[PDB]
Amino acid sequence: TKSMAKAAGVKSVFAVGNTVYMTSFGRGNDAVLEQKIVDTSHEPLNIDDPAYQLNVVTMNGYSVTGHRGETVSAVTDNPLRRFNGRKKDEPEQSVPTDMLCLKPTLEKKFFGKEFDDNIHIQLIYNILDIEKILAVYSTNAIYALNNMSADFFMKRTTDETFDDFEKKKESTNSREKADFDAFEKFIGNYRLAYFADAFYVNKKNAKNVLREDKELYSVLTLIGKLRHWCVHSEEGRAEFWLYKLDELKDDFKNVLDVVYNRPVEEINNRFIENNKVNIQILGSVYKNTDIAELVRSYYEFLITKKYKNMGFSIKKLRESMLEGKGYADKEYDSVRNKLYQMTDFILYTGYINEDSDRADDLVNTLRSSDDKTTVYCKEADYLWKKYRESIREVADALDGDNIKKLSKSNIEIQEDKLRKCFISYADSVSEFTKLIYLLTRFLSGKEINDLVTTLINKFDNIRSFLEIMDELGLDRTFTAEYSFFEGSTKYLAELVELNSFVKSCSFDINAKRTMYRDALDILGIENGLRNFIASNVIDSNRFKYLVRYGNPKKIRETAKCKPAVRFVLNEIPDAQIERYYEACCPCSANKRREKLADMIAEIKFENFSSEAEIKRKNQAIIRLYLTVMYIMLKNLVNVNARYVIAFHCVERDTKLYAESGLEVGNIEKNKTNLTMAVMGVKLENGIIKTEFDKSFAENAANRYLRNARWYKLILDNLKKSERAVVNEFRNTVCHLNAIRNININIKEIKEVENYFALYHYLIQKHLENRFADKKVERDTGDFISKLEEHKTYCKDFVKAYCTPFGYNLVRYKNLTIDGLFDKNYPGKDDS
RNA sequence: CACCCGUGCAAAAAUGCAGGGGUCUAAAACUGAGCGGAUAACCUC
RNA sequence: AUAGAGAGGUGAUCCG
Ligand SMILES: [Mg+2]
Repeated sequence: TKSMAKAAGVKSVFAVGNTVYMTSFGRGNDAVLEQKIVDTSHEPLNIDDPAYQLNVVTMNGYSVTGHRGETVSAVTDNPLRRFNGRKKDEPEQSVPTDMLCLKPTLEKKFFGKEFDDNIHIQLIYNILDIEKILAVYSTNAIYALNNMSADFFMKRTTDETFDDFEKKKESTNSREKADFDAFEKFIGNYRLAYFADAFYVNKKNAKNVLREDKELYSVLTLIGKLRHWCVHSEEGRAEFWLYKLDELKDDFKNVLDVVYNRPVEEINNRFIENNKVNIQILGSVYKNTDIAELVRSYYEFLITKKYKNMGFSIKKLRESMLEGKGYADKEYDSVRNKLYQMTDFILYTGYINEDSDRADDLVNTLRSSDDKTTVYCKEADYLWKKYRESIREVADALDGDNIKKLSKSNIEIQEDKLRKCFISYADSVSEFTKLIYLLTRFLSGKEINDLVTTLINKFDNIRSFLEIMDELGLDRTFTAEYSFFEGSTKYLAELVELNSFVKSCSFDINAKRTMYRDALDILGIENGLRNFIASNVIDSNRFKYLVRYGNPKKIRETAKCKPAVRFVLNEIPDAQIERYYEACCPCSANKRREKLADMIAEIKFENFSSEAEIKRKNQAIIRLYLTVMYIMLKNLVNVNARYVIAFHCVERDTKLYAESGLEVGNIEKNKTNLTMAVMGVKLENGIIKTEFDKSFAENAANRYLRNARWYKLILDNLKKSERAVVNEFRNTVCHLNAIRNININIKEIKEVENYFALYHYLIQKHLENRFADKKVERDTGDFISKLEEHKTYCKDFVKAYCTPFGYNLVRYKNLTIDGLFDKNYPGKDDS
């Protein structure tokens, strides 16, 4: 269940020295200081509108009741008593540390000094989360540019201007000429038609053509170094690269500007023309406000998407206040779409113009409160009794073409302003945001939303912590290398602006004559009907993902692996399966899937042979085959993203512990060194000769491995691991070779229980293929033998090569025990 | 059906009841996840 | 000269 303390409004419980501070929820993510406690003595800080009050205060707990929404009573634990409770021989009361014991080093890196409080560590961890998510969504981008090859993108740095790169053409060193020849080969690929916004430009003659060679190199280099910086841990001045993007060479800035300006120029030029009808009608019904200001407000409402960020579902509000009314009838379907939207502005302006005060009641009652529906019903009730006359007037203002059309050929505009208050061009947006947009040209669909939303959340959290620290009187002055975060408010605004217009995709150019072959190969076809299948397969949203992150001919072969297809169809609900079968073949639920899996695997041209039903049949078959293939590839890529997180964390924590004084060894040649440094064990003659003892458990470097049980399990697993196996596992995960060779690695599978099993079977088979020609250790040989015998992923083998993540117990258990892996498909623990 | 911590009852190294964790994990809370199911709309093939 | 289908924007709709 949700935390009762958060229901009462206790946002956070900070600790500063011998004092503990409690905060409440303000507007949005802002925080308001409420109470301060000094050893059972308390003095409230917010008096104008308290969110909660303390009833009984003891050294080991604080009791609250809350005043807003449901009066829910709750108890909060004193942060100063953490790790200092009963059975600990009554230790002193002190400020807590993070589980990795990296709080002193992390604070000394981002700030100049150690701090006696726990506010700064949360800001540092949010920055770490930003880097973590950038690693995931950057390693996927380079994979897209690697896939089209059917190396260069590694070790590509931003201190090499294209004026220098061209000199490499006649260079006598073969290792450099091969690097240049890789670039020459890359730009001639027809698959560069995909990711159009990053490599193609529009010009009059008008048609789309490739950019110049200079601009293409800048895009590849910028994305290339983003991966290298966000996966490796650079040494020297290069480690602050993302936070010092103002120092880039002129070529990289110009390409970023040109890429960023295209959508902002498209949208901002059509605003008046595309929305003229709505503006005039809204100004007719809202004539009390000046037209010049009023049209500016509508820019905030729709173009900037401000009306959806208010903290509650305005969609639900409108749905609940338009209950059972005649103007919403289907007989006005030609108006209903606009009637809702013009009602939405009437809704949005209310909580800003006049009734801004009482939006707090709605945003707080919902939080303190499933039974949350009646809150919407009550709130929607007042909405009608006030806005009935207003929205009914709009309901007839839109009536008839006499206004829905006369609003266009009137051709009257204010036209007086100099195009101000719009979305900013490239000259005003910071370089950090412009690099995010370039990264999003290569991701697809939900990934864009995930990345942008996560970035917005983390930056907002950083801003809230900074404001709290300003209120408390603490020092926040970042080090000179990290001045990037001082203006976090500015970077938040640009990302919120970006989320409004980012297209979540990049539409391909009008050169689909080349995509004909790929679209035919994805079905294994290779007259007249062929062009129809090509036209339908292309422009299907699920085909865009398949041809970017996969190879068309390889995808068809994996459709022949029956268990992989059968598992995907089981995830589709029973109602949907019935719909497909009704269209695909004009019975038992289980048997319906079996017949469907037979047809999707053996799809041929002959299967595609009045005419209306046959046209509809082929549309269903294409939609089904692409849907199944999209689901399997998406899940495998997302699972592989979980391990790039783990390896990024390993390579970051290695350097973090290096500064703390713990000897770690060279992480490159053996990736299990970090977990050996934490447990205080050292390799000797290639094996761990130190047996288990309770003394080593107590002297562990971090709190995770002070668990007596889990030290033994990890130590037992390290003995079974091998250096080469872990290195090849690292190489496979970061370059996504497990998905690149889905053609071979999935051939002999027997049963797929979840996407965890399917993913780890692909990696283990790849490891078998890689080491079949070389000597292996006895444990690896036993694991390979078990894999061959059972034809399913060996559970013990997973615990072997996932050992470099052992220093973080939670991450180790999540990435080695099935069921604890995915939060959407929970399962029982197996340890 | 993950990890850590506090508290109370039972126990010699541990069990249970009840809580907290933006400082545990992709993981604090407020717009139930939408990843499936298509309609009139301006414009495109 | 005329007739296809997916796109920024909203109803539909099932899921725990
Ligand atoms: Mg966190």
